Amino acid sequence: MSAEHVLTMLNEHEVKFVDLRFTDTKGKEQHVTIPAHQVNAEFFEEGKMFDGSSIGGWKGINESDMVLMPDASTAVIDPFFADSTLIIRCDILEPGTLQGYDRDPRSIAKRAEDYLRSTGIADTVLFGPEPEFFLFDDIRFGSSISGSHVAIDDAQDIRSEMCLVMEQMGLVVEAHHHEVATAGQNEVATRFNTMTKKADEIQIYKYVVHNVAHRFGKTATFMPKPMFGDNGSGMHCHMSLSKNGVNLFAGDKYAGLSEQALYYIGGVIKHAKAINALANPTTNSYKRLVPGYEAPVMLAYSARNRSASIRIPVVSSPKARRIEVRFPDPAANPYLCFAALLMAGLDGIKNKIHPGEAMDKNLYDLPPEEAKEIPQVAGSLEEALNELDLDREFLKAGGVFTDEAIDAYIALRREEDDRVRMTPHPVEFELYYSV
Amino acid sequence: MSAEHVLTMLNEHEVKFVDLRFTDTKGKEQHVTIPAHQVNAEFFEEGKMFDGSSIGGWKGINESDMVLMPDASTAVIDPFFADSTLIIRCDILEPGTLQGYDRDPRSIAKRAEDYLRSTGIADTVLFGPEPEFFLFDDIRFGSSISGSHVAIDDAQDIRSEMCLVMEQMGLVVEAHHHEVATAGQNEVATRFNTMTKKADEIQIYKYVVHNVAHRFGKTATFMPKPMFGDNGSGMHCHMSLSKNGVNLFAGDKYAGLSEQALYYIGGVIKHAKAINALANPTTNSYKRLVPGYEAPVMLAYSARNRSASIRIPVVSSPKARRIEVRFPDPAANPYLCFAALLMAGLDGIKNKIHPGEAMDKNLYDLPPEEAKEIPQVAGSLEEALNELDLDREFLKAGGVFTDEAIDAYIALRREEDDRVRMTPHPVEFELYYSV
Amino acid sequence: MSAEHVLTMLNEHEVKFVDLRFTDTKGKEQHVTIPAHQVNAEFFEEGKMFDGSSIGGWKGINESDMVLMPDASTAVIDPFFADSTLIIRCDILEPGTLQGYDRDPRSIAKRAEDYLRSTGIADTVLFGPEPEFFLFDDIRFGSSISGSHVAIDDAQDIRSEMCLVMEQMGLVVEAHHHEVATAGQNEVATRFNTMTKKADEIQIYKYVVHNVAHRFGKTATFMPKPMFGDNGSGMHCHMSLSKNGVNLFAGDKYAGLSEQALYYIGGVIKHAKAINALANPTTNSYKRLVPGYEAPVMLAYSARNRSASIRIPVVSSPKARRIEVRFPDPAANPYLCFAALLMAGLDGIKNKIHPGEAMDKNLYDLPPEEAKEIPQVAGSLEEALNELDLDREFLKAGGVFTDEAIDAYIALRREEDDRVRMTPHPVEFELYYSV
Amino acid sequence: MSAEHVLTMLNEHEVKFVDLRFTDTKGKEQHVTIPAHQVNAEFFEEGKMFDGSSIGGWKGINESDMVLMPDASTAVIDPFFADSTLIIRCDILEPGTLQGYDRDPRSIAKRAEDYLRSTGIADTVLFGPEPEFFLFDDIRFGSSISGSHVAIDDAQDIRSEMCLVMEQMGLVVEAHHHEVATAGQNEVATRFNTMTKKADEIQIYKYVVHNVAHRFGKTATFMPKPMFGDNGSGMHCHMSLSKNGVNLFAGDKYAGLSEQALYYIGGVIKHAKAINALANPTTNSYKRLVPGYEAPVMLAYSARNRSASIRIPVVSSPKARRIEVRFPDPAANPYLCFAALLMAGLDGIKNKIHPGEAMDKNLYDLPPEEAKEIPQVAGSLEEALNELDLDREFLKAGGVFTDEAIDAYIALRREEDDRVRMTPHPVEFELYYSV
Ligand code: NI
Ligand code: NI
Ligand code: NI
Ligand code: NI
Ligand code: NI
Ligand code: NI
Repeated sequence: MSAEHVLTMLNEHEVKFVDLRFTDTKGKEQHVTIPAHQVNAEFFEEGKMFDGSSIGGWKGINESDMVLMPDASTAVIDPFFADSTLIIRCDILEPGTLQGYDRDPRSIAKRAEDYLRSTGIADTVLFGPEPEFFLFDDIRFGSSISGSHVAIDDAQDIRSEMCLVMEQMGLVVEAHHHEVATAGQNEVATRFNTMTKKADEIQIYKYVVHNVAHRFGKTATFMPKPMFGDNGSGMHCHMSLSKNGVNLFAGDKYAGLSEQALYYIGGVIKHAKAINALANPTTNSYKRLVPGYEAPVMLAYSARNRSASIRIPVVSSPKARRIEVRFPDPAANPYLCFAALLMAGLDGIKNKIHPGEAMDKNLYDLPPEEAKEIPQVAGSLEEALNELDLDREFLKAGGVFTDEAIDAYIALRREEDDRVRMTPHPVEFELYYSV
Repeated sequence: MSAEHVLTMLNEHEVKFVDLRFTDTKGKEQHVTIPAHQVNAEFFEEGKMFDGSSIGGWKGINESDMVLMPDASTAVIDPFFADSTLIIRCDILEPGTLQGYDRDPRSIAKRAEDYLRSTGIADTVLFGPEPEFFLFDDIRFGSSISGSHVAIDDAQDIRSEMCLVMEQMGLVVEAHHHEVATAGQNEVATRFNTMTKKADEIQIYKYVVHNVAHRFGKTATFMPKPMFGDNGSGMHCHMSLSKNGVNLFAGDKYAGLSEQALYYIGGVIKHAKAINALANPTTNSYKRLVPGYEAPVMLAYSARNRSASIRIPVVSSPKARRIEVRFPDPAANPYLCFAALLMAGLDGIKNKIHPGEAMDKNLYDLPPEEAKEIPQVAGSLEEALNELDLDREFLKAGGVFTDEAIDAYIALRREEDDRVRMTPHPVEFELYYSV
Repeated sequence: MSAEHVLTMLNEHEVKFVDLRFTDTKGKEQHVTIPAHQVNAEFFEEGKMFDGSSIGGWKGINESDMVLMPDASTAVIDPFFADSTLIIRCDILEPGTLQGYDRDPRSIAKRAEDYLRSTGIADTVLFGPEPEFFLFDDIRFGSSISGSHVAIDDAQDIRSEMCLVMEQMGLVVEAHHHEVATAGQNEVATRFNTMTKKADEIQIYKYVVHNVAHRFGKTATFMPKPMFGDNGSGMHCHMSLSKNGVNLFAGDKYAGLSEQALYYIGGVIKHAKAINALANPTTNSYKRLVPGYEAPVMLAYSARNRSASIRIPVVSSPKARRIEVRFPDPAANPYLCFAALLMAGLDGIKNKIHPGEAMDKNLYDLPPEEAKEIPQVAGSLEEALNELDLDREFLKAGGVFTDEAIDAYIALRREEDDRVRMTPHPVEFELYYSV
Repeated sequence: MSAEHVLTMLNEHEVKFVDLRFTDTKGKEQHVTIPAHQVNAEFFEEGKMFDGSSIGGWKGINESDMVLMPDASTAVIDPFFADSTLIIRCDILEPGTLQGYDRDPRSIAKRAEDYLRSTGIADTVLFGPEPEFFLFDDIRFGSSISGSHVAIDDAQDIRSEMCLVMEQMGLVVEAHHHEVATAGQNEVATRFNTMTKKADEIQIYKYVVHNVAHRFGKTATFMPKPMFGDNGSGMHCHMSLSKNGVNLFAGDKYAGLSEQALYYIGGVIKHAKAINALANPTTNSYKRLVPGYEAPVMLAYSARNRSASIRIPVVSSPKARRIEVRFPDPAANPYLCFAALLMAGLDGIKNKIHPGEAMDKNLYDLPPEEAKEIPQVAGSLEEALNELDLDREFLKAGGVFTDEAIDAYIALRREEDDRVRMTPHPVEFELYYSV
């Protein structure tokens, strides 16, 4: 899809505004709105000058402005704006060299895919994530200097009309798994795409979910553990690799899974805590990664066991042979999370890392001399951030991740880890006020 | 009715979503909604992969996913959904063998009917149940750690428009017995069908009742005893057996009832407590099965007496000669309840079990040496569950009920029996607080 | 599809009338309209008494009334009637024995399919015909005692809205081949079905075409040669045979065509003039079966040559391997034409009749010693009728065609052949008035 | 633009039909309409099987069916069809090799552009044509065996709404030159594109013009000389060549025109009669190519003279430096005409053919020894066809034009040349009836 069709869309729909959208390192979606008459054919080869004071690494204290370069293939009319608006996802570029910014998640995902095609291991990667959310009727939260409080108060029309709006915005939905045990938790299934296209689709997914919940007087949250004792929100990711139109993950070994797939799983397992720094970036994210029942915390693979973090779905077709990693949560930044998973898999393929043996029939039942032995995902955000700081190397292959970008990301996550670490919590008043 | 007509219905009505519905062992109705463009001709020969974490036996800790195979003959447009939806009832199948799941109520009902046709006793069975419900204006209930509470606050338009919606959804209604003594209690009469078709119709019946009551700002409940001292909600079941188009229950013996019918009643009477485990599955269900006036608790048959649990209606036609069992309540799972009743009757026919003699003129008036002698239905849910655990055999004939399915059902009922058993109740505060 | 769903359709659509439709031996579609309140559940097991004075064999001078037994699976709402009408196709049955009438085309097609399944050669037969029609702006014709005259005066909306109405009436359309050379001639392609279902679909096809052309102020005709020198209207028929879900026409011989398929072609070739009596039943039909260019008159098969009457389409799938016979015209009676083709093929399979050799590169170019040798289709309606009278045998196998039915059909065709034979024609005034 | 966006367009606009359009060798636009539900993702990688009995070379008497492969980037909603239709231009491919048909104009244009990029002379070619048409109020014509006749009877709303509909269909209009001298003649100016895109735009241009004229009760014709003595309809073509984003036609020689441009003009001049066979394909086309005033018949170039066929527009920008050839008429087939012009220019560039000297100040004033010397365009269709038959070579470079394709084109043009040659014309009755 080119720019000429975008101008044709502008004239066709009588678009008044164009909303240029990009993503922080935090994963939040930033936008600049320009009038539709400011969009010309030349606008797609210079972009728009932008002031980079966005939170995170973009708050670099030496530098000048950045460039918003739109991707014309991502244009879609916004369903929620009263004045007809055309949404375009943009990359952040350095104004001089006109190259992708080092601290841009979308540019990093594009670099990861380019490095994939460069190494010759595969031609493309297919990602299907399963982001789950919570729908609440109401919620009030706050934390002043004299205390804290939170209070959450828990239809088919909302779910169906979410699916309708998602299909308006170019997503191909194919199910909707409302859950009656742990009521409130929903998940819409969508079709697989490549890495950066699927990350853009996740951003659209969250936008639609939030706004449709708003219009029905509800509140949706992609927060990994919004509520005590009830099951948390996860985002399982199915990965496949394709070269010239055939799976590299289809083979003859365990559960019909190929040798390259086994090294992919080995690479994911080895770096899973550095990955956890990016796939599980919040402190809330580790209140659902606690050892127990149905918790994706054991770093091993099994088609049968459902305590293993890496699952191998059984499909009656060799053309659909993928691996599902289950520890990521929907609070991740899709670009950074997906790039981290891809680079871990590529480092596993490159170094012939063997995962080991399938943990078919060994759940959290605490085997006498195996519960401690099996690798686990990070236990807290500090541990994941420290392991990322130590294990930068697999992210730097091919120049996808800069040391400066990783440093800025880690500092930005730490300034929230510390705010959580130093406030006193009401459960500690319940337990330790008298003590 | 085939799949081609279902695709034609999709195109005709401009259906946007398809709602695939199945039933727990608890009897609750579960659903998965898929977009209408995901429904193709091939969809009716592979089904839809489903994650079986539903409550009950389906929470089996070894196993992988199940298959939702729709029954195209059960397709009906949903009247209550804003976005046009097509409801299809589905069976749960094991993905490999592609056979009916052992813990699936609908598959069990189908197996029971198949065993009926296999034994050669009859060709088909006709079930007509009479589920009664309560309409309330409002209700608030709850039970915290510091107490409990319940409060229930008690037109023709609602009843008539229920009947209209039921006839929209393929049900053939033929009466509506609002009751002025014990106000609030309603019942819609519908036409007889075979076992599994009638169970599907009961599920539609409950769905329509609940949602129509919702839209008028009321609350309907199929709970056997929602309110003290007032008469409880029952579900009387008329059974008939037909072979090549003639009743096997029509004859020349008592009240024009045939010998095969008498053995059917004998088999129902013998196993009536194992049946009670399935037809009366709640602890509330035994607050209406208390000995007294108009309580269907005496295990005997009579055309005249109305304290006998098994009634023989008098009909001026040999083509309508049935037996009515009156102890079941609308909280039963229609598939399991109907399969249990059919298998008890078939075991009575197979073993030539004679019921005995009609209790024509012997009510609850406590005869000097007969009140204790006459068999009674179970007195509590624990007694019924224990008798089911001991009397599995009649359910296992022909492989309809698996030991594993019965075990899972009993455990699932016990986890609620125990929750009821260990909470203190406000009437015990009224009676025993000072004591 | 059963009768209960038909009654549900009556109540759902608020149907006022039910139109029971059947087909003459001439192929014309007869109907009886009854009020919708005359349609009850019992109506589908006694039919409707009918006075059989219809033209053709049904005008039997001894006999009493016949029975219209509806096929509930053929119910469809009529798009053209102002008062909502439900169309149901009916069979004609003998009132006493309640068996299919011997002179009923639909009953004959059902008998042919039953004989197919009986012989064990195959399980089902798939027919796809390609009926072509002419759309004219106006036409006036007539023939009095003092002369004769005819005058024919030749958009996308009509074609598209024909396809829309055909898909309303249960047909699956998949193309529309308007033709610019020989303007006026159209053809809608539809999906393959079994014999009698496809014949019912051809009747619906003609009904829709005629009425949609009426509403746009046009005139459509399925007449094999309505206009001089311009190409005539044909109805090519693709046949396939399936047993347990696999083609019997897929193999390894010429053009990937199986041995059973070769005997099918041999049987069609041997009896092609007796077939022509039924597939080409009009005298007009032999003004397009004249030897020349693109005329399907040579009784031979070839994947490449297009002067052969039997074509073998090349398809990049073994699951679609069929034979196309091209001599039939849309004036045929679909039931009788299809039954004749099926029985010729079955007699070829039964007697191991070998077709011979493919005529790949031999068109009408008149080879020195082959133009006379190759078998041809009948040259006139009298020749075809005489060959049918002599070659009854292949039609009588399994009792599908009665001698009495064939005799009545031949007499009914002859009374029109003779009317054409004895009137003087204006071209004979042009040629012979002075002579 | 890809296929996925086309399916999204199908769902978005609620498209009912898809109209697949291709072009004869005569230039006429053929179409096949399929229902929108027949269009799936796989439809864009197999196409649609088509019966190639179209007039011209496609009427090849040996061959089987062809394949319609749609170009998803050419999808546009049809403004004139009542039932929402999506137009897609298709290529004709050989079913086996799945390569472009040799007798397909669009495939030939694609081959010409591919050969352009292959030779390395330039990277792309920009064509801007100026097709002129006549708007008439009414017209009646005919030619029977007893005579002939023609009668033509000659607003801003029509022109403006033509421009509106053209911009609906993706064309970028930028003027509308209604002409008051020679009333009736119109021309819409549009923006330059590459060869095959501009040819598709010419087909859309003609479609819009014809249908908009229809709806206002007018008749538009792109016929080079519809009316006596009044100026004829032409189609001037501006050519430019670009390599890596810069004109090769911009330089320092005559009128700021580069050396490569001069060889391009030389090549066009040398082969201009073989070109005339394709750019001026009708016999009417040579009633406007008669020597005289403002007739583009002198084969020479000049920025000032307007009797030269090749003009060099003066533009105040080196980025817009093109050559305009003025002899082509709108009855040409855009693909074949443009491919012929491009190949003549490429043969001129390849062979260093020098055009000669500019004919700045030498009009048709008949110089004493120059009127005969200067090369002229063909004087009749027979002369142009003969010169094409003799001068095939420049068209065959790179395999763009097959000998078989050229032969079929020439035969197809001759069968119309001969029909014109052998009928007697009313002006010959005016001149020679008494003589
Ligand atoms: Ni998952
Ligand atoms: Ni229906
Ligand atoms: Ni009752
Ligand atoms: Ni054909
Ligand atoms: Ni678009
Ligand atoms: Ni010009």
